[PDB]
Amino acid sequence: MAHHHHHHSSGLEVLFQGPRRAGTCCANCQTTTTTLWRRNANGDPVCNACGLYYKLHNVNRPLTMKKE
Ligand SMILES: [Zn+2]
Repeated sequence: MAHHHHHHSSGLEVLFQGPRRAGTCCANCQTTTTTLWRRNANGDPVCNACGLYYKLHNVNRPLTMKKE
Protein backbone atom coordinates (compact mmCIF):
# COMPACT_ATOMS: atom_id res chain seq x y z
CA MET A 1 0.00 0.00 0.00
CA ALA A 2 2.35 2.72 1.28
CA HIS A 3 4.74 1.03 3.69
CA HIS A 4 7.70 3.17 4.74
CA HIS A 5 10.24 3.40 7.58
CA HIS A 6 8.77 6.25 9.59
CA HIS A 7 10.53 6.09 12.94
CA HIS A 8 7.76 7.53 15.10
CA SER A 9 9.69 6.18 18.07
CA SER A 10 12.54 8.69 18.03
CA GLY A 11 15.38 7.09 19.96
CA LEU A 12 14.18 3.53 19.44
CA GLU A 13 15.40 2.65 15.95
CA VAL A 14 16.81 -0.84 15.32
CA LEU A 15 15.19 -2.81 12.51
CA PHE A 16 17.31 -5.96 12.58
CA GLN A 17 16.65 -9.44 13.98
CA GLY A 18 13.00 -9.28 15.10
CA PRO A 19 10.04 -7.20 16.34
CA ARG A 20 8.84 -7.00 19.97
CA ARG A 21 7.16 -8.75 22.93
CA ALA A 22 4.92 -6.00 24.43
CA GLY A 23 4.98 -6.28 28.23
CA THR A 24 8.30 -7.94 29.04
CA CYS A 25 11.58 -7.21 30.86
CA CYS A 26 15.03 -6.73 29.38
CA ALA A 27 17.45 -9.73 29.69
CA ASN A 28 20.07 -7.19 30.68
CA CYS A 29 18.75 -3.91 32.07
CA GLN A 30 15.28 -5.07 33.30
CA THR A 31 13.63 -2.00 31.75
CA THR A 32 10.03 -2.66 30.87
CA THR A 33 9.45 0.63 29.13
CA THR A 34 10.31 -0.71 25.71
CA THR A 35 8.31 -1.01 22.49
CA LEU A 36 10.99 -2.99 20.63
CA TRP A 37 11.77 -6.30 22.34
CA ARG A 38 14.63 -7.90 20.39
CA ARG A 39 16.36 -11.20 21.22
CA ASN A 40 19.84 -11.86 22.58
CA ALA A 41 22.00 -14.99 21.85
CA ASN A 42 19.59 -17.18 23.82
CA GLY A 43 16.62 -15.70 22.12
CA ASP A 44 16.10 -13.77 25.31
CA PRO A 45 14.04 -10.58 25.28
CA VAL A 46 16.02 -7.32 25.31
CA CYS A 47 15.00 -3.71 25.08
CA ASN A 48 15.81 -1.58 21.98
CA ALA A 49 19.29 -0.64 23.20
CA CYS A 50 20.49 -4.04 24.43
CA GLY A 51 19.17 -5.69 21.28
CA LEU A 52 20.33 -2.85 19.01
CA TYR A 53 23.73 -2.92 20.56
CA TYR A 54 24.33 -6.66 20.57
CA LYS A 55 23.39 -6.62 16.92
CA LEU A 56 26.18 -4.25 16.21
CA HIS A 57 28.75 -5.61 18.62
CA ASN A 58 27.74 -9.22 19.53
CA VAL A 59 27.61 -8.22 23.19
CA ASN A 60 25.29 -6.67 25.76
CA ARG A 61 25.13 -2.92 26.06
CA PRO A 62 27.31 -1.43 28.84
CA LEU A 63 24.82 0.83 30.49
CA THR A 64 23.75 0.08 34.04
CA MET A 65 23.91 -2.93 36.40
CA LYS A 66 20.92 -5.16 35.70
CA LYS A 67 18.24 -3.14 37.41
CA GLU A 68 19.60 0.39 36.95
ZN1 LIG B 1 17.98 -3.28 27.92
